[PDB]
Amino acid sequence: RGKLPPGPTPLPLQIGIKDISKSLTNLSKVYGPVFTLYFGLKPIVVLHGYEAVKEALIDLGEEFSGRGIFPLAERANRGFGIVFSNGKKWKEIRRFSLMTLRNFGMGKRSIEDRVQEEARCLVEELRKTKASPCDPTFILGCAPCNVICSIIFHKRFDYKDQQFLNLMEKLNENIKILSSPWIPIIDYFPGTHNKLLKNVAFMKSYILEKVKEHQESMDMNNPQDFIDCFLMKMEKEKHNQPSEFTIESLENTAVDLFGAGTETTSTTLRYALLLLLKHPEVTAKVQEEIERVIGRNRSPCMQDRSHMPYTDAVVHEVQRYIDLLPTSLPHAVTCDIKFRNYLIPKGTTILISLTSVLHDNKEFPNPEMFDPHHFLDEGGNFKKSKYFMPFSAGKRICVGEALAGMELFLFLTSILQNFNLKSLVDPKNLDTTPVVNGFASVPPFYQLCFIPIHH
Ligand code: HEM
Ligand SMILES: C[C@H](C(=O)O)c1ccc(-c2ccccc2)c(F)c1
Repeated sequence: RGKLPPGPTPLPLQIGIKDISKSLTNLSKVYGPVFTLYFGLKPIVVLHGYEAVKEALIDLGEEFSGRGIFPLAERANRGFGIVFSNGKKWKEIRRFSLMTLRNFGMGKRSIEDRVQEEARCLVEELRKTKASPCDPTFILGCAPCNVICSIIFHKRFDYKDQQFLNLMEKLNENIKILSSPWIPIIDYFPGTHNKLLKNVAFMKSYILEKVKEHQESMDMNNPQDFIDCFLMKMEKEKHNQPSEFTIESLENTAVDLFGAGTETTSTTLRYALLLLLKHPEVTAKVQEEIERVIGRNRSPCMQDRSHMPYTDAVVHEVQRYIDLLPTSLPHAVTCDIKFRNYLIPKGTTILISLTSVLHDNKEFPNPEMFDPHHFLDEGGNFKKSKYFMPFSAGKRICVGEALAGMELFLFLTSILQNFNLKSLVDPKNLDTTPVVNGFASVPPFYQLCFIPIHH
């Protein structure tokens, strides 16, 4: 009936995602690019190497577009948003969300507009540290969060506003819980499964409040944010019950956007500054390029990227090098499907090795080294690659891809346009080793001084 790929016999201190990825790569050398692992009677089919990831996620896109159940089901019922939903519900909600994020049905103000404003605020906030040692963790967190608040409720907060601090506190808690290391089984239980449930309840409740206020002034000719756009969809979906668009669904999708769009961006920003401190020659050329293409008066805009190949290679290289989500989020096949000499049954969990693609040693010689030239051709031009999959690939590719690319490019250039980065430790001694984490490559702690730029 099914015939899964071969693998090690069943069941294969604190172990992180990077350790797991390393294990998966070692296993691919034994069993090949496609293999099965079992954790109990639970089989997980692993895809390793670009060719197998492409053939599955891209060439059989639909069949591999399902979401893998995960280490639990969340009776909070997370399955009504985008991240953990499946089927028809996922299909319509993901589509709606993609298009709204691409400026459709959200008013005339652009997404870039919002990101440029936050960029300006991020710079002002960084000026407030008065060039004294700073751990940028918090400030780099507020920026991405505020862009999602602006897109979802049409509101951005001061980084000192309690409401805003509360949302981030809850998000950080859930993220730290969901990404705890393993030791067989996850590692969290103490008093946690309930904090996850409660914090989510709190967040949904906070959003529902905003939803209630939007319903008061809802106007079919004036949506200006994600909530208006969603409420206008429900409107058009009435007389066609049961719709996938409901208040429960709007709040869960809103919660997904916050969770998926805050920490990933924030961690990549923090990792980028750390790689910039570590490689002062790279930073200097980014600053040179910023200086000659944009100058220091006007704010950076997305059109500048095509004229700044070194900086574009640097942003790509940060994402490629750090391998933020080594195994993406788990997938599942949507029906029984023949894949090479195998027969995978509907619902089988599929684990993708993004590390195996981002760190392919033939596409990116010396893949373990940080090097902007992994994205530069032999003439120094920007070189795009089919192996650049930090956002994954296929039908489940990060719905926030465009938004995240804008945040990384605009925030990084804004920061480098206004400040020189000064590391306390001598770069040569600066340790860039990732801290153990269950789902993500996270950078170690560091501080730096944001010194108003000078020459
Ligand atoms: C540097 C930043 C980011 C990176 C590297 C990143 C990466 C990813 C990856 C690897 C996935 C899993 C894809 C899969 O299942 O195969 C994903 C999912 C997703 N991301 Fe992002 N992401 C980032 C930021 C964003 C932003 C800014 C948003 C907000 C709009 C966002 C929203 C989501 C959502 C909602 C999902 C789930 C999509 C689905 O299941 O269909 N992400 N992201
Ligand atoms: C807050 C919410 C939750 O279910 O707890 C939630 C929402 C989205 C993410 C998420 C994180 C990184 C990539 C894709 C999704 C997440 F880790 C947590």
